[PDB]
Amino acid sequence: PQAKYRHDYRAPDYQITDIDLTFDLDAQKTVVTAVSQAVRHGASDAPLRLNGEDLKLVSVHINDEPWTAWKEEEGALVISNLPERFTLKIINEISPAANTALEGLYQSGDALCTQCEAEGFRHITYYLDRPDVLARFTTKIIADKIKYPFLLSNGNRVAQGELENGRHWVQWQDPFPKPCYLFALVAGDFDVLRDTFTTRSGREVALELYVDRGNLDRAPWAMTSLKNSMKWDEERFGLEYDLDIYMIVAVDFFNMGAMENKGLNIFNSKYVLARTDTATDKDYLDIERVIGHEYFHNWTGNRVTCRDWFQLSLKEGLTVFRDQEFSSDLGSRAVNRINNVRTMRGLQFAEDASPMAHPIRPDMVIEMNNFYTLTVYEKGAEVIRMIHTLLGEENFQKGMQLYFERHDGSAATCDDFVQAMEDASNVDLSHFRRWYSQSGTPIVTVKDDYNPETEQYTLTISQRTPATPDQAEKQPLHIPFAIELYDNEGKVIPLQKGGHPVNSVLNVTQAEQTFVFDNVYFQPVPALLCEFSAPVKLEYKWSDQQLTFLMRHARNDFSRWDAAQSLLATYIKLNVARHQQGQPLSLPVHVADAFRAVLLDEKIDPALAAEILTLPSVNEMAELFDIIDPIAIAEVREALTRTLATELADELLAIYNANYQSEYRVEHEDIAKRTLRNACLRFLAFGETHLADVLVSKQFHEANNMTDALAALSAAVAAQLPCRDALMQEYDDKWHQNGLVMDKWFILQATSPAANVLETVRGLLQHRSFTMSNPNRIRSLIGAFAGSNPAAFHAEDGSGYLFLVEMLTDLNSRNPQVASRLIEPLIRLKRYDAKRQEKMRAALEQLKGLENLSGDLYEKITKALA
Ligand code: NA
Ligand code: NA
Ligand code: NA
Ligand code: NA
Ligand SMILES: [Zn+2]
Repeated sequence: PQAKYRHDYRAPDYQITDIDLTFDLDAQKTVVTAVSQAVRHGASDAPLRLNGEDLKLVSVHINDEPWTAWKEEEGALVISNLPERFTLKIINEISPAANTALEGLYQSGDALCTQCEAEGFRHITYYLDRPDVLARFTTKIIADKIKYPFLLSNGNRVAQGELENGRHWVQWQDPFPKPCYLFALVAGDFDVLRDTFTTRSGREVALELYVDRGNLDRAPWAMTSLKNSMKWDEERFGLEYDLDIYMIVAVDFFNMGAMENKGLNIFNSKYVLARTDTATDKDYLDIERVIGHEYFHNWTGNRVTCRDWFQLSLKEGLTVFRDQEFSSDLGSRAVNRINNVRTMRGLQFAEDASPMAHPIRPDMVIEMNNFYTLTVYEKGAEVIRMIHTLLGEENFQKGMQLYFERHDGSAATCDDFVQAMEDASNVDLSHFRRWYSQSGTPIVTVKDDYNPETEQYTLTISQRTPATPDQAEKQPLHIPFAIELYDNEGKVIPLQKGGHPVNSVLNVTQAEQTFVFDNVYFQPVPALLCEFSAPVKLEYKWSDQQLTFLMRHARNDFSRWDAAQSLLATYIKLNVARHQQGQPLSLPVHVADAFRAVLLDEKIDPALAAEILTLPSVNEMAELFDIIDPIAIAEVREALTRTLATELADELLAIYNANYQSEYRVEHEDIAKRTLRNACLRFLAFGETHLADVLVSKQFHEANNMTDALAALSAAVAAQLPCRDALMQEYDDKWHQNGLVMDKWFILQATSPAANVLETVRGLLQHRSFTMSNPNRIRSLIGAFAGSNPAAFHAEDGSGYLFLVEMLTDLNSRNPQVASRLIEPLIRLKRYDAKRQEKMRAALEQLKGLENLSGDLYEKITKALA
């Protein structure tokens, strides 16, 4: 498989303006007829190359004349000797039942449905399967009426008929030109939740949400979220929906989370179905997030699309920013910000330090499905948020407005987006662009000095981005660096210089730079990189007391949490070294004191309290070290949890009981009390054993919702309490016929601290509720083991590596996309010790050797083994 390069982009030799598809649907053999109106822009001797994969070509016509001047190559149909304008007709055959990779047209349970991003449309017919070719689609679908009563595609339903032999047909017309990655088709039998939304402007939009028969009771929260999404995009961005129907379909078998197909979103059902006894607060808020995300794509993705796949972040970074703003506006801004930063530092930093490291705009791709990443998405969003930080909200919106004005109806580039923001705002983003072309995490170093003679405070800030496997050259970035300075009573000291105030977002543009501030009437405590103003690692020599000060006094809740993280980091690193030398936890008293203070602070927002009392994950902790000792990390996390549970036992139990709520609401104040409560429970599970087993058992049984029942079940697993096995059997017994609920249980099983966890996970491959045919199940069991049980995945004997190789040997042939997702923990070998590398290297070489090795895996394996 050969790599493609962004610098090689060039405009297509042909365009397609309109395509009329007829599908004669059957799960064994589907016949596709595709009539495309085409135009040659290039030279007469340039043939038309149509992408296609796994199609059985039946016929080729040009202006109705059967065509003799064409050849099939690997992945293409190359057609010669064409006129300047003409009607291409292709008839071909495909086979949804065979399609286990879940790419193109395929079978989800009894339904048929599509996935065309990034390059799945070429698995349905021969086409210009590149997102700078935009066309007007009409889609005619013919099928068995009993099997497939509902026949859906993008746009509006314009025609319909009955046929002989119990068949019927429906036709759809989507008036907006689109690249083919945005095509969808769905056939099957569903319950439908129908409702409507009226835009600011008076357009009445039919909303229709399709779910498997029996599941209508778990649809209204999605429906409600869609309406909140539409309303918010109006209020915040001035954007209204542009069609008359908005369809969403929930399918069980889906590689991604969900898909923004124009007017017909297809969703993994984990991001639609909720009921208080099946779904946690996290689930409700994730459904809100993803619904919004796909809805926001209607403009930042669909009405403006990507010129080529190297511009993926132009829609995803931006659309992620939008979902984060949505979720933040409607909920707790601070809790969303905190969580998003945990994700950035805890997972994405890891990716930017891996052999898969890339810029948010990649320069080289082998399999474009490997580039739907933490970097492109999350770091992408942080890049958008930096622009926002530099422009302020008003100029940002002006920029948005210019972007649409210039590019509505076409495919654009990341550079285009940046130029609109610059032009609209008059802020120079030349240097800022480097964020799009450079990979890796910059490290910002801050040294400071107070001068009491002159009442001045000097920050000396420097930056470097270490080399990455992909890029030997790095240069300084335009890094927006937000500060606040606190006096000894916790009041903010006005930033100023030479009698004029200074903006608190510093422009750190050079390798090294000094900032001087006047009228600093007291030696300040700084808050640095406020609200994570740039996606960088901060290096500053805090005292413990500067940090607890900030936890007490900082104006922004994020800063208070962030300070706690820095306080902990220090002692997480201490104790990992202590573990390695056979020593127990050490923790100064004043650290535990700081967390007592949080627990008992009467005025603190419980949303914040809960995050501060949520210890960094094992993945977050791992970014504190160049070489990860996954066993030491896991053990220290536990031991820190044990130590705090004992120091703070009385406090924890009190706060636990005080936040009891008899009523369940999906409401932001209730969620926060409940999140704090369950944080308290977690520590208590690691306390006196009998009281632990009682509290946890009790909650499991008394819970009137899944948030509380799972918090308890999860504590029972994590602390290994006597009630564990019995509680896990109750859950299995009650929930085994429900896959999305069981995923929760598989995740617990996979992430268990128990010594025989791998043996359990292997057996669970035969569990009644598991199946290798479903991505959600694969990920909940196998992926969670590999990815979220590092202590066991990295058992010193190599059993984890071997397990994953076995599973990947399957998935490489069955579903390469899920395979590539699952390989990721193996690609990180250079962060582990030599003996572990050698085993992981060997595992990777074994995979490299597989017969039909997928391009999805090849790209990652070869990068890892360089
Ligand atoms: Na076109
Ligand atoms: Na808010
Ligand atoms: Na200093
Ligand atoms: Na990590
Ligand atoms: Zn997206």
